[PDB]
Amino acid sequence: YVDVGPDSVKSACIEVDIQQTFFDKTWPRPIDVSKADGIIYPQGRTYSNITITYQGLFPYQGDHGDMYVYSAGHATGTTPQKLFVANYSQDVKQFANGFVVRIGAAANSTGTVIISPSTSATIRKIYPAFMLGSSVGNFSDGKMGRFFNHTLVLLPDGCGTLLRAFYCILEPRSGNHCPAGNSYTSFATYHTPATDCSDGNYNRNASLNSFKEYFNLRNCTFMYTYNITEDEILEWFGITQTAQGVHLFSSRYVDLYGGNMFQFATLPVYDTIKYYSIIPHSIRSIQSDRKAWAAFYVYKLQPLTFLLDFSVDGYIRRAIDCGFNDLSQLHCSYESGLEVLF
Ligand SMILES: Nc1nc(=O)c2nc(CNc3ccc(C(=O)N[C@@H](CCC(=O)O)C(=O)O)cc3)cnc2[nH]1
Ligand SMILES: *[C@@H]1O[C@H](CO)[C@@H](O)[C@H](O)[C@H]1NC(C)=O
Ligand SMILES: *[C@@H]1O[C@H](CO)[C@@H](O)[C@H](O)[C@H]1NC(C)=O
Ligand SMILES: *[C@@H]1O[C@H](CO)[C@@H](O)[C@H](O)[C@H]1NC(C)=O
Ligand SMILES: *[C@@H]1O[C@H](CO)[C@@H](O)[C@H](O)[C@H]1NC(C)=O
Ligand SMILES: *[C@@H]1O[C@H](CO)[C@@H](O)[C@H](O)[C@H]1NC(C)=O
Ligand SMILES: *[C@@H]1O[C@H](CO)[C@@H](O)[C@H](O)[C@H]1NC(C)=O
Ligand SMILES: *[C@@H]1O[C@H](CO)[C@@H](O)[C@H](O)[C@H]1NC(C)=O
Ligand SMILES: *[C@@H]1O[C@H](CO)[C@@H](O)[C@H](O)[C@H]1NC(C)=O
Repeated sequence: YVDVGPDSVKSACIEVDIQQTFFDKTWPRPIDVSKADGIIYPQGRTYSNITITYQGLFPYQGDHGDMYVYSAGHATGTTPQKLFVANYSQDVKQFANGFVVRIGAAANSTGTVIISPSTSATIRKIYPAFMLGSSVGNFSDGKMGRFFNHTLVLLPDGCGTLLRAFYCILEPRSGNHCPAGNSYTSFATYHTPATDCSDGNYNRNASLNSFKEYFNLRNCTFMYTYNITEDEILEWFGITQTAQGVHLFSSRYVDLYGGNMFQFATLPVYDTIKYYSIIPHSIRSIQSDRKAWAAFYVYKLQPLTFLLDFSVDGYIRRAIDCGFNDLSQLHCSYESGLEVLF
């Protein structure tokens, strides 16, 4: 097992204010595969200057997915207070074939800082966090969302300049507001920009430290880190699992400006992932310097046959969900003539 640093010495957990109605929004970003939304590139091949049909894992055309948003926490002036989160931890979902994620799509536009609904700001990309595992249950106080045995956690850190991936047993700590203590509402992560995101030295452990206040990590088989540099370019992230382990996908390395998803990591996770949840994050900003953080959208993958159109340089710029309707199915027919198919 790997060392992930000592246990948190913090006596209690930061209090967490759950107010789902403040996170109920109508911000639709449905899958449009004609724009190659949510496309994992064929994993074992490359294609170029050609139109094919291909059996892969894809989201449904038009699927709205599940929207998630992170918010600045409570504050009075320069003093951050309670965290402010949605009810995501108690909403455990089926992993099935995995999923893909639209990240940062609203960045640069104007949005709300959520905690103060009428306060507006320029929207900034924020990365999502996930808890995934084999079996789930309830915390001591009866709340849902506890992952048992070894659990995969994907957690951004360093103010969005790294993604952490680790596989540990999560032992809920017993302090005040912790998942095995009094007055528990939800776990969450946080960072504090005034001390964690100073220009010179970002705190690359701030989010992990916050997580370790809610859970003690035990018998970690791995702790991986992947560097990210700062920009506001939207991205796609995907995850699947085969016998080879858990596969992480991103557009950042290979198709930063186009969105196609390519594998960048394979995690030694061989117990079947059956469940996942979204880990709420709350930013401990001062009241006067709150930001608007772009919602991300999660879409489940399904075994589907897609038409895939590859540009000359080899990237997918157009797709069709063959099974979406009869007209779409004709595009994927080698006899119809609506497309020139290989
Ligand atoms: N903090 C924060 N995060 C955000 O992501 C955010 N996003 C918005 C804006 N979100 C959206 C998203 C989609 C549409 C939109 O134009 N949707 C179409 C329908 C698209 C379809 O269903 O095909 C529409 O006409 O409403 C508008 C605003 C505003 N404040 C925010 N604030
Ligand atoms: C910070 O994170 C790294 C990478 O996971 C870990 O090795 C280290 O022990 C952590 N430091 C502390 C003080 O927890
Ligand atoms: C790509 O295919 C088109 C359509 O057949 C053709 O006109 C074009 O010359 C091809 N480009 C290259 C670089 O092969
Ligand atoms: C979270 O969602 C569950 C399921 O709908 C519900 O029973 C629970 O009361 C919710 N908690 C909060 C704080 O909204
Ligand atoms: C966990 O809590 C939910 C909500 O009350 C309940 O329906 C479910 O039966 C509980 N599971 C166990 C194993 O007690
Ligand atoms: C987690 O694993 C241990 C040992 O492998 C087992 O005793 C325990 O029952 C497991 N968790 C649950 C909720 O069963
Ligand atoms: C961690 O592993 C050791 C040896 O495999 C085992 O004795 C111990 O019980 C494990 N810890 C937990 C919390 O299961
Ligand atoms: C990742 O970032 C850290 C901190 O800036 C740096 O020390 C390390 O060399 C970087 N790794 C890569 C592969 O760029
Ligand atoms: C936001 O603006 C930057 C700089 O102009 C650009 O690189 C990025 O693609 C934009 N992001 C979105 C989601 O429009």
